Amino acid sequence: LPDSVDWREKGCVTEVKYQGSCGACWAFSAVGALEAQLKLKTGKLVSLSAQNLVDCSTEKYGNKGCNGGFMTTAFQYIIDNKGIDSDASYPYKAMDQKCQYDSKYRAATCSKYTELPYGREDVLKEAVANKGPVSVGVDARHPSFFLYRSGVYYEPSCTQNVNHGVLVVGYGDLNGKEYWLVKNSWGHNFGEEGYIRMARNKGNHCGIASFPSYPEI
Ligand SMILES: CN1CCC(C#N)(NC(=O)[C@H](CC2CCCCC2)NC(=O)N2CCOCC2)CC1
Repeated sequence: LPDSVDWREKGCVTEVKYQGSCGACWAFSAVGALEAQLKLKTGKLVSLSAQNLVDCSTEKYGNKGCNGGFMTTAFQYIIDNKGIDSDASYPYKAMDQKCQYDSKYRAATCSKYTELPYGREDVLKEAVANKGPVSVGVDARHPSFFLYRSGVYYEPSCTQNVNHGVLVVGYGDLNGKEYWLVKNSWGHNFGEEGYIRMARNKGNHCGIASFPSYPEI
């Protein structure tokens, strides 16, 4: 496997989004993963509608809109729905709204999704290198997470009790510290222009490899 990977260099990652006061991290994680696959398949980079997931992938998928959701069930909704609209056609409002999906605005489809084995960072590395960005959950509740600015994030108080859905778009090594390149959805003001490098191969730090999954088209 390559020593390092960064899907941004392959034009497979869209601009960092700002979820605001709506707990839609799961939706942004899911669309980010599908966006890479869409780019890989069609050659076109297109932001997908996180709002579409918030408003439509709901109760039936065990999701709660602005109150939380799952990337895997969001993927299944896209499969069941036979599509997901573009962000431009169905903009993000950081609120729970009535489902307004319209296939006339469909920008991607999903045929299946895969959940990686729990806590295996080597398997996660293989997937990020060979398949594309991977949706994951991390423990982002520690004060240090919000204040991250640079370097490689390592928090002794971190746990494998994850609460925040984000996207791994790469991995590598910085000054002797291996890391996972993570795309957050708290806008460009957070961390390194919206990204955070989180410790890799450090005992599944913050649960980053606890619940990984990626869709396919
Ligand atoms: C509790 N609050 C809700 C929104 C948030 C995001 N944004 N997190 C979530 O949506 C997380 C993401 C999930 C990804 C997969 C591994 C486990 C975590 N989910 C989540 O909080 N719920 C609670 C409601 O029932 C559905 C799941 C931040 C924390």
